[PDB]
Amino acid sequence: KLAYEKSIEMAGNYANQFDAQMEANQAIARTLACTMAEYGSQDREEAMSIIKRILNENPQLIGVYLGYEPDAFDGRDKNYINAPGHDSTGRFVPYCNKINGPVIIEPLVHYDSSDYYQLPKTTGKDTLTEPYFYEGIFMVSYDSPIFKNGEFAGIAGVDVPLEYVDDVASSIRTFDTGYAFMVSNTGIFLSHPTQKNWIGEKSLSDFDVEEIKNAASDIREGIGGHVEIKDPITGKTVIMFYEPVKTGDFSFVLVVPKEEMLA
Repeated sequence: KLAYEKSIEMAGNYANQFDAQMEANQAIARTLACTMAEYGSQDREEAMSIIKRILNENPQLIGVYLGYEPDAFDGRDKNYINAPGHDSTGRFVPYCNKINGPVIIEPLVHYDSSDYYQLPKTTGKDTLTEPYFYEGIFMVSYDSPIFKNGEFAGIAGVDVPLEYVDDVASSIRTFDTGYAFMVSNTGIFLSHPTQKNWIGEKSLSDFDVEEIKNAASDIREGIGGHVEIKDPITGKTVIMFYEPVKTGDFSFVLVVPKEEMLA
């Protein structure tokens, strides 16, 4: 059936549309990490200038940062203890951001425990966190390991607000009243056209509906597909088509009332 196939192709089309800017943001952190891996100039002020320029030239970013292991940037952490942009370790951990409006540089917090630093350190791979809120801002973080001498020295990262995802996805309309939304890898809503309190707060895995649990399981694995869900209350049936977003195995979901696709 052609209506189903068109729906599958449309869900994939949108998934790749969303993936494109994600691949760009991933490349910005990765290119910064490769560059820092070679930076023997070991100049903290200049490196702070570099991540500030990257933030200013990329309005889709809200933070750009570097985070280093002890003495791994310049062997001189002891000369920067509680300096501007630094915490009591002296580690080079500048977080150049506009989370609160103006551009400021302050030290990263929780780098010893949080996924944005710990996952690239443990996996040695470019990482995309699940979405989260930070000081009021819904976002994900792309982080790439800096390898110097063959060894993990730190990370380069960018933080990406996700309000735009709701702005774009919650405007899609298909057939008569079909709609769309995006989810993260663990099935957390990045958008919803009417339930704004679910954004960043509820997962597909939270629904007591066998089919939705199954879609969520496919999404976690980066698998595309569709499920049919009959509502015992309205009798009405919808098909949820979900297609993977290559970067992070997020997923784009189109929800189509079945009668409308048969109409």
